[PDB]
Amino acid sequence: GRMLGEMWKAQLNQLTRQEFMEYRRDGIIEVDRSAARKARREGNVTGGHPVSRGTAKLRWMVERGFVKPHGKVIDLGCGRGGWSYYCATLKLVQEVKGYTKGGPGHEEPVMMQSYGWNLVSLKSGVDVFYRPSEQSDTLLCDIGEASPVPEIEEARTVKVLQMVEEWLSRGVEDFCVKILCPYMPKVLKELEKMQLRWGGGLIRVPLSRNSNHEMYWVSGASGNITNSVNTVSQMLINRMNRTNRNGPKYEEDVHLGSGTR
Ligand SMILES: Nc1ncnc2c1ncn2[C@@H]1O[C@H](C[C@@H](N)CC[C@H](N)C(=O)O)[C@@H](O)[C@H]1O
Repeated sequence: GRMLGEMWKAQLNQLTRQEFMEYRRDGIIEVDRSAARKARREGNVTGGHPVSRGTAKLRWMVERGFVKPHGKVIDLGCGRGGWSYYCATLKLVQEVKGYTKGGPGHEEPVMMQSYGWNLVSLKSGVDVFYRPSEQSDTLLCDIGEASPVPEIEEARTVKVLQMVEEWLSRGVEDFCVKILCPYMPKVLKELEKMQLRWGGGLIRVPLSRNSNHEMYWVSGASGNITNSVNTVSQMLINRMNRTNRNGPKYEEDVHLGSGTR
């Protein structure tokens, strides 16, 4: 017996390229990044433009109380820094440490002057899978690289969970962890065990593209994991089979301001 998500992935992989591109943003929420893309090219670091689409995804979860960043924030796989710079704007946050691998094929941290930027320290050249754990109040992780092979996505997601387990054991109050492939058996088995110990629940952020099944394990949710994943799989399959496409629903990107804290 297979999860519905396995059927979604199989159907996704059978789409033609043009079908895939018509499907991937159909009916999703998307922030208009035109001004932000221009800002990064012009070296505009004070205009409040997020360095990535990640900022809007985390803002969506924070504003709904799914995670409450505060104290010392650690951002595993910080990339350009979208999540890290966002957290630094938040009143209860006091320090942000971001780590990311960088190098060929991987995003480097971007130095910004969004509000609270002086609270942020981003370090490239760090493979978090071999970094000793550190104490934190808020633990964030947005790692996981897509593959057409569900077993590869499954293994990559399990490795993330096994790393997060070590960091959560230092004593973490709030967390938000990307689950790249929530429908495969090894991920479900691992996640149910970690939810039993650490709590939380899985949520789907509507800014995620239909072309991926990513969900976020967040301390501020509580649902049954199997049911949560199936709900997303049915929604994504329903969208795949409704062939009068409309593209995304457009909204405004986050404004991160400027200035030190
Ligand atoms: N083993 C690793 N160690 C550190 N960083 C990694 C590793 N594997 C992947 N990454 C990085 O993790 C990042 C994941 C991104 N989705 C993070 C985006 C970030 N949340 C933002 O808002 O911009 C990518 O930039 C990867 O290069």
